Amino acid sequence: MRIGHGFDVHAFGGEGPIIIGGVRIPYEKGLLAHSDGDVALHALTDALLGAAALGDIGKLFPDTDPAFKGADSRELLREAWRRIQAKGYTLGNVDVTIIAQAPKMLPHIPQMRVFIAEDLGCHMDDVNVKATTTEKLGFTGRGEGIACEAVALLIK
Amino acid sequence: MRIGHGFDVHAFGGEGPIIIGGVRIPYEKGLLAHSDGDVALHALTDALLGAAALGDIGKLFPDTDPAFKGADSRELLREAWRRIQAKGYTLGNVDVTIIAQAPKMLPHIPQMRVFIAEDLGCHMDDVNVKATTTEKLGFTGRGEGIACEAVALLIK
Amino acid sequence: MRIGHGFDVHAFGGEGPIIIGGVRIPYEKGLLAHSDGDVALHALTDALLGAAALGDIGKLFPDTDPAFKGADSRELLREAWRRIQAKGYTLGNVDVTIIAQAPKMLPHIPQMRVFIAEDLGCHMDDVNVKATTTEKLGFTGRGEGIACEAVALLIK
Ligand SMILES: Nc1ccn([C@@H]2O[C@H](COP(=O)(O)O)[C@@H](O)[C@H]2O)c(=O)n1
Ligand SMILES: Nc1ccn([C@@H]2O[C@H](COP(=O)(O)O)[C@@H](O)[C@H]2O)c(=O)n1
Ligand SMILES: Nc1ccn([C@@H]2O[C@H](COP(=O)(O)O)[C@@H](O)[C@H]2O)c(=O)n1
Ligand SMILES: C[C@@]1(CO)OP(=O)(O)OP(=O)(O)OC[C@H]1O
Ligand SMILES: C[C@@]1(CO)OP(=O)(O)OP(=O)(O)OC[C@H]1O
Ligand SMILES: C[C@@]1(CO)OP(=O)(O)OP(=O)(O)OC[C@H]1O
Ligand SMILES: [Mn+2]
Ligand SMILES: [Mn+2]
Ligand SMILES: [Mn+2]
Repeated sequence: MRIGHGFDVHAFGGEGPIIIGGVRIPYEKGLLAHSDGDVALHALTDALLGAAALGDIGKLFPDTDPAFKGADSRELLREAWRRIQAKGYTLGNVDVTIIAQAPKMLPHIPQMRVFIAEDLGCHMDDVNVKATTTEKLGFTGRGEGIACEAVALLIK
Repeated sequence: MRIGHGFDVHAFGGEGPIIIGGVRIPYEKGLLAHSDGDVALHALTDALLGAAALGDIGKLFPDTDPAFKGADSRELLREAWRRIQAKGYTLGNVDVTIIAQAPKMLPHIPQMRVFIAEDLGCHMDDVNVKATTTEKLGFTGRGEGIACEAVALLIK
Repeated sequence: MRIGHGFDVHAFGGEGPIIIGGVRIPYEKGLLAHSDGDVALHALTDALLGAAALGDIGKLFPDTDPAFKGADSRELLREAWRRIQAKGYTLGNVDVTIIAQAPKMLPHIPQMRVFIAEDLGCHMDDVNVKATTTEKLGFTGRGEGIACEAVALLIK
């Protein structure tokens, strides 16, 4: 009986590789972020965290209080999940939506699903990921950055 | 126990008429798309499809594999729905949110609801549609395109 | 068994103070709107209203039909809620997501939660609020306006 929503973006810049949903995808530009700018996992975390009312992943700091920072989005997701289960919550299902003009996400979706399903400890049927463009409109339309929205559903 | 989320946009261009939620709305510009750029139904489909974990409407191709393409958003929605029920899923409720500076959506909402309620086979009380502008900000603020977000809830 | 989604934005302009989630936050610019441009509550209302299928807060008019207009977002939220309960609906949980480059929302979240929890009559554990930026991208990236997304979950 708990719904959750997350949103997140990151601007392009830097050298090559970008990481999304935990997968390393080839691309001319890279993603600027304090950590691996995995917008997919950040949005997913915020969603999960939002449903359990623990307030975004930002509560997990950019203060790098000797514990969390210097850690990829995957570790933060597992950590946040560990705290959510602590409040006796169990995963119902999650849906992620990546918004980018490029690169093509479709081929990497399955592997993303494998990762998320591992970190949240569940089967892949409980996690869905899709991608969409903004038809060359917006900061996404241009290759300025990538955005991602995620909804989550937890059970008690 | 299944939540779903969808997002979708389309840029303006072309002659007159635009189609949204299945309704033909008068407007100076038109919507550029491979098929009738019905952002409302596409977002709705992705949402429904996301909850049943079948990965966006794009999995239904733009490869036009002799079967699906040359078909309006309404047919795709009914098809996707047919496949979702196949996995023993039944509709709970859906909410659509259209983001456009113009034209005015409010008057066409009721008819949109009729269409969606037909295609998904349910009563109108299980489908809600609303509209909002971006106060002349963004590619939506300008008359560059229309975007739409949709959430869905399926039951087993 | 009812999900709901809301979205809303407002452009900057005017003198000082902005109101978000019912809290008065210090800021160089202000928010242009027919009423206190509380994007957080508007998105929240639309969400709640969407789940009960009553079609956005705009159905509550900008026609100022002697009843509603000249009223802050807080009164509209309580009113909309009063009508939702009328249809025998009860609150399950809600999650809000504020998208702004500035000002910093994090410190005001707790108080926002207090307000929402009062207006909807429930405990704070049933209401979550978070904030995020667009890394200086988009009309939000620039200080052009503030946007906000909200999901809601109602029970019968
Ligand atoms: N307007 C904003 C935007 C983001 N934030 C906060 O800063 C943190 C990280 O924001 P970003 O994800 O945008 O970098 C979060 O904890 C969030 O609550 C804020 O307090 N006010
Ligand atoms: N960055 C992106 C954006 C869209 N896509 C894919 O292309 C298809 C259609 O995208 P559009 O709706 O943006 O036209 C979808 O199946 C989607 O998964 C992608 O693989 N990578
Ligand atoms: N394209 C649009 C955008 C908003 N609207 C309507 O106008 C009202 C308020 O819109 P804003 O929140 O964007 O100011 C709502 O009731 C909404 O349904 C519309 O009818 N068509
Ligand atoms: C650790 C954080 C904050 O520094 O990494 P970030 O790269 O900056 O990404 P962010 O979008 O800001 O989301 C919050 C955190 O993941
Ligand atoms: C058939 C598709 C893909 O060609 O039609 P499109 O018009 O292109 O619209 P789209 O947003 O890309 O959503 C996917 C499909 O509906
Ligand atoms: C009363 C309304 C409509 O005038 O106030 P607004 O300030 O204009 O804000 P809005 O975004 O348009 O949301 C609808 C209503 O809250
Ligand atoms: Mn991020
Ligand atoms: Mn589309
Ligand atoms: Mn508003």
